[PDB]
Amino acid sequence: KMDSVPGSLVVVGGTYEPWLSVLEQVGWKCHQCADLRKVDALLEDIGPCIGIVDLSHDEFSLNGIANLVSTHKHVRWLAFIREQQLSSDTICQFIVNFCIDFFTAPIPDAQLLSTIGHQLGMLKLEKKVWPT
Repeated sequence: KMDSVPGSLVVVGGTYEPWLSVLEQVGWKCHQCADLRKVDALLEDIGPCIGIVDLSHDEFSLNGIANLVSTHKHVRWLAFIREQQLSSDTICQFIVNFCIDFFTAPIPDAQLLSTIGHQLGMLKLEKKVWPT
């Protein structure tokens, strides 16, 4: 027993990231923004979802992100990063403390879909208890 129909994902992340299209092609509703006040609101009505935080451009104050990710403990957060940032202790600490997985830029479709897809089970238990 497992889940495979794609759901919704919020991408706290500026710049078009190519991987986004591979999810939209397979059925994901891909909410996206670079402004955080809107994602906090959107995430309040969306409820539980997959969240991908783009840290791969010195584009967001990783202060502003982790405040968001902190506020929404029941989103399944994945980190997107450049391979180079695996060398950064600060980045590895954020991922390990606030995300459940990560992936880097050139990645095959099947790996990417499997990494998101593997959160669909959890995403259902999050929803069972969301009326908290």
